[PDB]
Amino acid sequence: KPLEVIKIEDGVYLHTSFKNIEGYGLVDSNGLVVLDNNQAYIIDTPWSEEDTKLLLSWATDRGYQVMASISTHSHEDRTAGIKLLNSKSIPTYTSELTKKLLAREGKPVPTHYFKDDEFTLGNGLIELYYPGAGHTEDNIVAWLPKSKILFGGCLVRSHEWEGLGAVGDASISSWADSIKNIVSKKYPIQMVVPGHGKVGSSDILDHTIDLAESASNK
Amino acid sequence: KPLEVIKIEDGVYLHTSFKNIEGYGLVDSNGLVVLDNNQAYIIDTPWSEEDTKLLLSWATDRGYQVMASISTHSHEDRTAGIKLLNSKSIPTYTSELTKKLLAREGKPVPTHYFKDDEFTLGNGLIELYYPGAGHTEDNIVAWLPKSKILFGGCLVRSHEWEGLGAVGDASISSWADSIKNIVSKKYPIQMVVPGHGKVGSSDILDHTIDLAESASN
Ligand SMILES: [Zn+2]
Ligand SMILES: [Zn+2]
Ligand SMILES: [Zn+2]
Ligand SMILES: [Zn+2]
Repeated sequence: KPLEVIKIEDGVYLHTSFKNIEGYGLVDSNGLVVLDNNQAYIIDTPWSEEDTKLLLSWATDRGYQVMASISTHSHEDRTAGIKLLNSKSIPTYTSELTKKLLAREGKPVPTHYFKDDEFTLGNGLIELYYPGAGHTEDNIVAWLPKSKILFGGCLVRSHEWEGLGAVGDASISSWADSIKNIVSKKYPIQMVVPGHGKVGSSDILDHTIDLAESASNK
Repeated sequence: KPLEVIKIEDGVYLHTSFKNIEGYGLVDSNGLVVLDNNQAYIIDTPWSEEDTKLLLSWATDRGYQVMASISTHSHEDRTAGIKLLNSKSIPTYTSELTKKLLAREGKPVPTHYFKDDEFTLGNGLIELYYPGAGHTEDNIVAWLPKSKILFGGCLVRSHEWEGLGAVGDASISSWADSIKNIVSKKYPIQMVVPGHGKVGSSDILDHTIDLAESASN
């Protein structure tokens, strides 16, 4: 099934892509579009180039100018659309580490990157933070101060999951500490958006800590 | 992780391959190798070409001759290795319907196929039956008379699963009836092997009926 885009706050839209795995069935994958007047910013690409094309069309058919994307780690469900955005001369961003992981794997790289543990896209609109390793070594989160939405990406687990998911690239014994670093930011979080699953409240962070500590102890 | 092969009965081996799905994690997929002396028959290929190569090496390193594979529906977890086996001149089989679905999807096709609802491979070694639509329109099962094992493939669900799984290609309202067609064969089933998850007893058939009927509603 094709990309879905739904409004979740003023100037903030959830975009969701779908993929099938034989045996299990459909899995969903989330990113955001954030609007600033008529400027649009993409937080994580859709899971495929085709779905990325649909997202770009969503924006441009509304008269929005897509200013940039940021991807929150190197995996395909965050970065599949980087190549397409590059081809359209739309600035693409990741952390330095994410960029160099992509380069090492021979994948398309973003045209821009940031070096610090903190950075902003859209001149303050979107605050990025690297809290430490968890789902992957490079996962970052995004804080949207106006809508009070924390985009946790795949570092956070929604309530519908009772496991950490794909952990081949994970640092399980570091994961709880990394969530605690997010909590220490003292963001006035009203909503947390996971990379997979339904939007929830700040208790998603507590749930993720539980899952990480349980897995660590095994 | 790589292919795993483990003995589940004299002359019957479970092969399991793994694929990662971002968001969910590790998923497993099962097939069988069935031996007649040193002649080996593969029920469903592994989930990738690479794991299929490992399965062939497993067999030949043991001095087995791989006679044929049979795939129990068109999906990639059943058929990923057909191309490789074709390239090695190892006969590959599906039902006629499964072959035609593969062709229509532009996927590699088997070199052999059977036309009726029943077919036997080896010398009475493996009995194939098409019970009707369920997981997919083309799903078949394989019955092993000697070991009394039913390979139900992805038409049956293991007890550790709470749902039917991927139903995009399914006929949910037909699924329970199709299981009942299997039951009507009155096979003296002592073990059921699912396409995904742990091997169990014949009660896997009842469990699958329960899931199908619940979903039908
Ligand atoms: Zn990931
Ligand atoms: Zn993800
Ligand atoms: Zn299937
Ligand atoms: Zn399957």
